[PDB]
Amino acid sequence: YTERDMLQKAADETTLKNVLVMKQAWVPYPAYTDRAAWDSLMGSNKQRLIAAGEKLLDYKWQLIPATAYLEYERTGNRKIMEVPYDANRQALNTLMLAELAEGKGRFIDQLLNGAYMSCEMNSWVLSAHLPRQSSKRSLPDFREQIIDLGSGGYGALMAWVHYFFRKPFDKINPVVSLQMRKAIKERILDPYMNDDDMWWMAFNWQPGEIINNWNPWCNSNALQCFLLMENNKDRLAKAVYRSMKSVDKFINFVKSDGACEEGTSAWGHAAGKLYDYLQILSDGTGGKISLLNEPMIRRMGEYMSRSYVGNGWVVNFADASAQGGGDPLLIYRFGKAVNSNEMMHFAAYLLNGRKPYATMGNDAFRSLQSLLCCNDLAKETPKHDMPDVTWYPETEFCYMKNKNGMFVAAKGGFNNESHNHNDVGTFSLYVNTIPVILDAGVGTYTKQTFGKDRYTIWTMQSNYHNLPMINGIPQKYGQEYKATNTTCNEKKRVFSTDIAAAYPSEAKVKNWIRSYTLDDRKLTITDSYTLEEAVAPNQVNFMTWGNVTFPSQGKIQIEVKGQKVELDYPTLFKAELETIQLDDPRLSNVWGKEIYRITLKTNEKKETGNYKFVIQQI
Amino acid sequence: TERDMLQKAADETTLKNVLVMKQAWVPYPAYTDRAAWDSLMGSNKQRLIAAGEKLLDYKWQLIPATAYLEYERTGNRKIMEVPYDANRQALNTLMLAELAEGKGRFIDQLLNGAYMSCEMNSWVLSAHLPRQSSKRSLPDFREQIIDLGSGGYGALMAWVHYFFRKPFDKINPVVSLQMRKAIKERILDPYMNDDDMWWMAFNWQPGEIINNWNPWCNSNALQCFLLMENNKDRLAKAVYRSMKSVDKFINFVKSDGACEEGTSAWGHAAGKLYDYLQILSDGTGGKISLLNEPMIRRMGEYMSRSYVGNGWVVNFADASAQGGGDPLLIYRFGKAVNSNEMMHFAAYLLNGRKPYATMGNDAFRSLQSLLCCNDLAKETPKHDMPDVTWYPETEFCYMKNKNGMFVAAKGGFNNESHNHNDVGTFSLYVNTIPVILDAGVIWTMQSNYHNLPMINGIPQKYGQEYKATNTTCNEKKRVFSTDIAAAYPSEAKVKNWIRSYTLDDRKLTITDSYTLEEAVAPNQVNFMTWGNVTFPSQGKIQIEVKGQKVELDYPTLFKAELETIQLDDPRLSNVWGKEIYRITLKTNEKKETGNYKFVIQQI
Ligand SMILES: CC(=O)N[C@@H]1[C@@H](O[C@@H]2O[C@H](C(=O)O)[C@@H](O[C@@H]3O[C@H](CO)[C@@H](O)[C@H](O)[C@H]3NC(C)=O)[C@H](O)[C@H]2O)[C@H](O)[C@@H](CO)O[C@H]1O
Ligand SMILES: CC(=O)N[C@@H]1[C@@H](O[C@@H]2O[C@H](C(=O)O)[C@@H](O[C@@H]3O[C@H](CO)[C@@H](O)[C@H](O)[C@H]3NC(C)=O)[C@H](O)[C@H]2O)[C@H](O)[C@@H](CO)O[C@H]1O
Ligand SMILES: [Zn+2]
Ligand SMILES: [Zn+2]
Repeated sequence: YTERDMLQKAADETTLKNVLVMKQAWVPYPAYTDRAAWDSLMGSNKQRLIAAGEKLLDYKWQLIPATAYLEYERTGNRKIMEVPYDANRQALNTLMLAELAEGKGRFIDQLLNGAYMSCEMNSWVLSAHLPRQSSKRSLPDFREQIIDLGSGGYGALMAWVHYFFRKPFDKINPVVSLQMRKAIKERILDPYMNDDDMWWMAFNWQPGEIINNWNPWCNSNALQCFLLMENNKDRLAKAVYRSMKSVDKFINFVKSDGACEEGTSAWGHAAGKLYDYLQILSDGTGGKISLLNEPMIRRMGEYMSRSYVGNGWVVNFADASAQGGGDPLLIYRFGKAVNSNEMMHFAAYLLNGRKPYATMGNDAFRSLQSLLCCNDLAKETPKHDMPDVTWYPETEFCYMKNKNGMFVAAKGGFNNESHNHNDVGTFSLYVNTIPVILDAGVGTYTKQTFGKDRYTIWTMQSNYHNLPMINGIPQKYGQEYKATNTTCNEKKRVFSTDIAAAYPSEAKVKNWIRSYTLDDRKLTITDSYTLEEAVAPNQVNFMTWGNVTFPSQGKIQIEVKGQKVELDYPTLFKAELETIQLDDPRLSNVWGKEIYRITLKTNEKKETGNYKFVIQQI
Repeated sequence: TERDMLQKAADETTLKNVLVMKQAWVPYPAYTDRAAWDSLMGSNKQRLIAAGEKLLDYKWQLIPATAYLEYERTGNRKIMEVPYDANRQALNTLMLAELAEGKGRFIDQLLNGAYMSCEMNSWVLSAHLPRQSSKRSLPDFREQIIDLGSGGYGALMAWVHYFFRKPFDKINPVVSLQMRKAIKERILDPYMNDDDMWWMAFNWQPGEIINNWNPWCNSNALQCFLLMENNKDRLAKAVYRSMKSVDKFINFVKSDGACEEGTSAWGHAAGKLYDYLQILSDGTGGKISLLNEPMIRRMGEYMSRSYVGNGWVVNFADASAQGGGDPLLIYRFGKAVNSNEMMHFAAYLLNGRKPYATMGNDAFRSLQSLLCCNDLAKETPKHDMPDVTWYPETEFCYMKNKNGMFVAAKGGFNNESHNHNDVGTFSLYVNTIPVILDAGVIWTMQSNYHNLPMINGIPQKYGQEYKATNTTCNEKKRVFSTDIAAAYPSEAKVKNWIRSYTLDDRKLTITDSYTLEEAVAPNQVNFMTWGNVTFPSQGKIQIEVKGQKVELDYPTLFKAELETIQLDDPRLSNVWGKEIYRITLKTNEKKETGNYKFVIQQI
């Protein structure tokens, strides 16, 4: 945690008040009545959105019964409540887009229905999140509102519906818009202003506690609501400045190098929601309060590009899937905002030759913003170019590639990272995007997943990462079990780190240097060690999949998904192949039926020594 | 008439001394007393459980804003009322099922229904919401009024709260809390704070209507107060308010007890006055009770007297010739006012079926039906009643003989409730079957299509002052007589026209005796009938219908013709079938003074 306070340094409440844009004059979309401008903006989205709206003309708004909320306490079931809720929010979002597209009033009745139904609900908070209320129950309490992920998005959607359709709504019956204003005030504006203690706001934050994607996600939704619904400038400045102080906590907490250490699967709602917040803040201040030019924000956006190997494969240190992806439209908008050509070309690449269409779902801001970017994203040339080395020195992630299709990810770090695996010093090797030396990634949660016994799960253990068992001992969990002297020579493509301190006293190791050198054709892996005492033989493990063969002593071949490599290992080792049948669908959906651990074992025992391994395409 | 019977029975102070607090007046066993519920329920138990089981997966129906808006757009009420009524019925059924079973199986659905109900902005019907300040058909969260629906919804919610607060609170206490707030905001507060709801009849003046809304809404509000208001001073004030309001209704209806709207309104007019008085009695430990007042007994007995048989009822004004009643209600009302006639009549209406719990959406009637079942099941069925019933202010007269003829006749005035221009008309039934009929619920409103003359060829005119004079009934002779002359306009040029009905053991004699100012155009006399109508000879008409056979003898100066009336309106064709007839009697004769005799007998 670093006190950068970038937003507070850019403006105080007095500065803010002088630059806030009132009366929603900041809104970038045409007036609902401006049919020609909607037709130009919409392009080929028009007919698609209209057709999606037509499918909802007889949509029956779904009631959520008390028992669906109660079921969270009874069994932990979330989906019983979330499925009808999300169906409603998606319908309302789609109807908004359809009515903007067509402008004939055909969807207005259903928009009005959705809005009115939404006001009658006691709360927009998810059943799993309601237990943070005073009563600690999973059922709404009509006397109290909190804000969660769902309710903020629900609120923002309602605010946009209100903004676009207030006039046709009031023609039908002005009480609808009136109740919408009341609902948004009670469920977003007031709780946001009056309750300093919502955990995601991080006003009470201290070391040890978590700040995560909830912070920019909830702040960006609240910010939209205020900018759309709060017409008192004094009240608006106070709310906006509060949001700036809150989001500063998030910016202060993440690393300046821009690596999202949970991995790419959170990126869209972490860095991507920080982007949304900053765009919204910029729009609301006529561009005068903008961090979109800050290099750290660009690095946070570019992490999604650098970490995306290809064909759905992503770098997956820690408890993260080896499969991933992104919203190309979001990535494009983020890229353009921070002037990252790399991100803009990457977004075009991720389209996979699809034409960009409006983002549907239930996120009103991203749906509307997707309309603005489509035409430009459509013209963008697809390319996934990046430097041969990306070095995140604080997070200690290192990506290194060559022009013949090898991509190596390596890490230093410490065994108390977010979603930690005991993996200090590990590497992953991809060949033409295909994992060849892999990192197994994320399994289904069990009771053992959190707490002592986390490290009894094989996916979390150094034993099942691309690492040694020093004197036969694996790495230990803990903040102080860490890399030392981690370096990256960007020009030579050499990553090096001393992993000795990631192992417990029983490992009896003074130093162990693990280094990776990538040349134009091969990856050289070296170990260089000094032990206090030679207790037991070292073991070295590699994780892989596909078709594994052993043509001769010192040689392994791996053939997987059209790629083929040879791994040369010291002949002092006896190589065995362990089959890991994958019962857990979260794993088998990525890797198929089984993966392998290659074990390299020896009878040797010495206080010093070194190993070289070489991997090349064949 | 200022009877003010409730205000005479107590003021606010004496009421406060006899009010029963803490719901100790409730006549039903505690939810947790399984054995007492099993005894009370009897054979209702298995049936109510099965009805609950059918609702275990019932999806509570949302009412969209457009359903309320549709009332303004097109006048459509059912688009809103059908899901609303389905919800209310489900909730009432689930209550009864859970009382019946007591295993907790229906509690989750009861809780769901109650919670859903609190989330609705209003319990008022779309057709009734336009009496709010804004005059719109959509709920406005800023204001609550009370209508028929909302009062019943409120009372149901109050009973659900009363029976199931403890198991609800075990699950989550916020449900019962919100129910208490909802009933306070939608029933208790508006009732006390708004003097201007039309049905309350505070500030009534001549010309305005007080109808079934008054006792119906007051009975529902009264239940909510008795169940939900535990402050004694607040309770007394609300209950006394209800007494003043219902006095307005009691003051407005005729003391003879006839419901001029007919047997179909009876259940929610007189029947809701009964409900109110039962509830008030129960809530004051029997100390404030009008159930012993003769007028209340007469109001109850109207339902028995007006029911001819086999679904056929007397149907003056805009009312159906087919009707009936809730036997369980009739029994309870009868027992409360000590009407042996009503009790036996209720058992008769069962038609040999066993009485079961009343379902629907009226919690009070459902619960009360459970109390009376075993007793009604032991009741012996009979429909006995006097040969003559005479309602002298309403001017309705029923007369029967031992050979199965039943005649209904009326005086009145052409501005009665749901008026037909029918001053002086009659209806004849034979072994319960209509033979000279009143078409019921526009040609159906015209004297032209009632059993009446067209004087100098002119029909009756609509209006308050178009009325009978000198209406008499000789109860012993079975003679009804009235002068209908003033029900006709000036151009009818009639000084007097006496229409009289004499029923003896064998025949109905109908007479017309008239004096005209001037003979302008021939009189015409009409009769309405159905079935198989023939004309065997001059002066004779034969009517054969549903197994009955009569002859109508008429003066030979008339030429009789049969006019077919095709009934395309299903509300009429579902009663009478595809067509009915008007017999017209026409003549060339014209005289200033004359008389006609008509005789109807079975052959
Ligand atoms: C129940 C609870 O409070 N859990 C806390 C954690 O929050 C969870 O974070 C998830 C996340 O951001 O991945 C949330 O998942 C996301 O939910 C939204 C709204 O329904 C949806 O749009 C996304 O698709 C979805 N993403 C998924 C599943 O990947 C989840 O709602 C939420 O409960 C919280 O992060 C941690 C902080 O330490 O504490 C838990 O107690
Ligand atoms: C629209 C309006 O305000 N109409 C006023 C009349 O009220 C109607 O009275 C009807 C009645 O008492 O018969 C009501 O019908 C009954 O409605 C209840 C509740 O929903 C239902 O349980 C009954 O079964 C039903 N009866 C039927 C169908 O026969 C109706 O809801 C109500 O609108 C009012 O009496 C007159 C008096 O002058 O004024 C009208 O404006
Ligand atoms: Zn791992
Ligand atoms: Zn009639």
